Amino acid sequence: SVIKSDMKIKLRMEGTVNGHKFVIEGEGEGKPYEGTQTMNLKVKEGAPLPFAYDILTTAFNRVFTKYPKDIPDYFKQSFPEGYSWERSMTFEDGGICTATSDITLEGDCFFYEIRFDGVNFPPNGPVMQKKTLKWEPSTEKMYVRDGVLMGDVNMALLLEGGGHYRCDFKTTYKAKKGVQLPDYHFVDHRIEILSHDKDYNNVKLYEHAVARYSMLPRQ
Amino acid sequence: SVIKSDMKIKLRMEGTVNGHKFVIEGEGEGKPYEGTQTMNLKVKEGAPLPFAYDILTTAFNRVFTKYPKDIPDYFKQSFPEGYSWERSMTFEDGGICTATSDITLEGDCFFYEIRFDGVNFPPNGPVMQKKTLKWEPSTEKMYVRDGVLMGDVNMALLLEGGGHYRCDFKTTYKAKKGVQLPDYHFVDHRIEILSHDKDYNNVKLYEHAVARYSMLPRQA
Amino acid sequence: SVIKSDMKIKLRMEGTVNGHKFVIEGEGEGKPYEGTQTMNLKVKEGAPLPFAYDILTTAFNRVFTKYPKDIPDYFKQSFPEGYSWERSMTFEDGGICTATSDITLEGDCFFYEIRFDGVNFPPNGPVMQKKTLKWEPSTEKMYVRDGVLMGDVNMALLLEGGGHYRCDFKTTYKAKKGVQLPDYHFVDHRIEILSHDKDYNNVKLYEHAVARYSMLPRQ
Amino acid sequence: VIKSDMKIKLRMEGTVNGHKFVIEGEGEGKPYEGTQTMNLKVKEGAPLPFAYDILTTAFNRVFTKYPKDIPDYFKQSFPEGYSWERSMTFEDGGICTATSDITLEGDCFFYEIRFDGVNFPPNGPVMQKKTLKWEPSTEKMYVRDGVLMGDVNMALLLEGGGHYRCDFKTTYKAKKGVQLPDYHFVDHRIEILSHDKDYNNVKLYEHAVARYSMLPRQAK
Repeated sequence: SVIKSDMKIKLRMEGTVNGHKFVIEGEGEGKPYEGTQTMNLKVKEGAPLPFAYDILTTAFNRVFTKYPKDIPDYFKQSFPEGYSWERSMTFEDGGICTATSDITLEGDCFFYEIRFDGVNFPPNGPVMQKKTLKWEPSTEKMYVRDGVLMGDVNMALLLEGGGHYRCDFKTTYKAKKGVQLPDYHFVDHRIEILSHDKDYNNVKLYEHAVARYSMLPRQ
Repeated sequence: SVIKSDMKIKLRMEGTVNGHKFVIEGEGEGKPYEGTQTMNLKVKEGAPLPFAYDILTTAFNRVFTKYPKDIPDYFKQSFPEGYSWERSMTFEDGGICTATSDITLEGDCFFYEIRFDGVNFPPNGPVMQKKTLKWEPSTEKMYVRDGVLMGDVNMALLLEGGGHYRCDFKTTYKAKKGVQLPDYHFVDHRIEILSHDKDYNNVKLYEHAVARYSMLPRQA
Repeated sequence: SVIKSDMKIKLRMEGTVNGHKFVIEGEGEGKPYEGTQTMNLKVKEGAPLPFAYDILTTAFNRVFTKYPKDIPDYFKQSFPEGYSWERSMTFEDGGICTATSDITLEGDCFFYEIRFDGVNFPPNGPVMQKKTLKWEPSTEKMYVRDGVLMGDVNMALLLEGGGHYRCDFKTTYKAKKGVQLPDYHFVDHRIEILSHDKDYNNVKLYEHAVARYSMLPRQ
Repeated sequence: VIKSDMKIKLRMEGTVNGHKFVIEGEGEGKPYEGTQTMNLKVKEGAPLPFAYDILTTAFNRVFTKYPKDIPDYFKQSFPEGYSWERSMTFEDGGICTATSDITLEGDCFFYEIRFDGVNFPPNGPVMQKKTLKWEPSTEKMYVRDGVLMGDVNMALLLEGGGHYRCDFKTTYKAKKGVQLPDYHFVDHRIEILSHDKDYNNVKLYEHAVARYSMLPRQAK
């Protein structure tokens, strides 16, 4: 397989949030079969970012998901040709983001080319006022729709003070070659900022993801 | 506790779907601490129902959820006084349902007083054409909001001929007395029609639900 | 026709908002061809209502719409058999209402059988805190879908101390007999409470509605 | 600085279902009559694989006839100008975001536009180019958090008949203090006047007029 136990990552994101332009570059590595990955991210343009960094972090690759043998792995099967994804993020206060990513593989290194755009965030809301602490862990529901893979996930940002701020993700994952399609299943996630400097010009980011069916038996 | 290991259930649902009125009564039982329950449901008015029975089934009580000791159990704590819930169901093709339930307890038996209303289902869609097979198992996200408990769940009906039909649930669960509130957590579900007669006048329904935190370890 | 220049109205609404049960009865009259109507409403059960009365008022009949001769009038054509409607009301803070009505005619009097249910209104929001002043006038977009008539309208409640609270309506209108279907068009509305008592146990309600095409010429 | 006749240039860069493109435009209009025309040319990404109509409302509320009794947020904002941000939520799950920065030099506006569309179904009307036009519309304008919001229920007329719905939410952001209007309406009619194969060249027109409801107030 072209997907090895250890792989490197490189990425570039260009984007806008409430009209503010930025560029972030990243480098990292992970373990595709263990479903883990870590990245170091640097703001190259647009510093200091005027919005909560957490809204970007899920845009920074389901290759890094532990898949059981009894669920076809849409993402690992897509290589060497790779895949792209498209996502909407609908926040409960009217903010909306779109993001797209093209994921290629060269040697032992994945390359992500990412575009991110966020509009209509209230100026005194938790995103523009940087009141978020983290995303909660989540469970994404994966299902085939019109020959490609969809994932929907109810996400929540934990806020300063302990409340939550909700966002609904819908992502379409699109292999560049025919791959064996999976039945309805779940991907559990936990994404975490491990460290950052004052204005998030430098961030270390981690994610762990594991695919499964329901653990509750039938009938 | 007032919540025993084995409990009975009765219910009455009155509702409408695309203007069609119906009444369903139920009797069943469950195991609150195992998170399991079974119900037998009878259509009393509105037969034969002209829509997919599956849309009703999640309206037919989070008391029946296995809660680990390290997550406060909002539902069991609420008794004897009990609790109510309110729910919206937003389907991907424009259909919307509202449902409400008042859950009371007398001796070993719960009563659910349920109202269900669905509007704007496309006439050739899978609900009005009875093309649903089941709900998939799910994971509901539970969190406190304005002093009460909210659950959001991405639901999916498996369709005849394959494919899924999506619905987003938002539920507010409202205890009738002060209880210890939980942190953010998950409830995994699997709801199943075990058996039915041809027009779904008689249905046997089962649900299993278990609460948890994420099993993925924290690295930060 | 059976629809005269002056008609009477009687109604009963049964409903729940945030679990609170109520019944309201109404009697009024209107001028179908002018598109105007007035009703007196009385809370019979559930007084004093603990939520903004404004959320109910649009559930208290498009027969009362002035239709120009060059737009088929879906509603007037449906009588004497009549029509039913179904509506969702999606508020910007998560509140959702469903409403249904069956509209019949006996002699000179319409009868409306209404069901109304509202869920998930935030306890400190403008509906549960009774901070609404009125609905703004509106323009509903009418179009055929699956052989019946659909209406979508962006609605807004003007609030105390300023600002607006948004709600999106989707209504399906279903004639009990076949009628000539209209092309895409608009219904302009203005709904107003003319008077009320302290707790809104008694309310006098008015609406004016007029159908049109766009007034802007093609090129 | 806003004259009876003004010119326009623009550049849009964007993506729809992952497909990148660039379009440039030049046109002119009459700010006080609320009319404008532009000629648009695809510079990158030809042939566009999606319905051109989804782009056309991104290609300036300066071109709106405002009556004297409604403050004109857009014309007041110059010379400094304004930006806007928009979401377009289609009924089949497609979502677009768009942003534009509008500047003025001499007699000529420049629009710098970004447009991104995601999650359009592959056999839907957008990816299958099944749209004929947008219907005329009425946008609801209201102040929110010191800037002007507009919400509009939009509909694409389809080949064969029927409509495909999209809801727009736009935030209009002046770069200086301006007199804020009360709640009001902007009526629109946007039309492609001509185009060549694959819409490499398009002539686009819009007419827009602001108003209050002319249904008279009855309440004291």
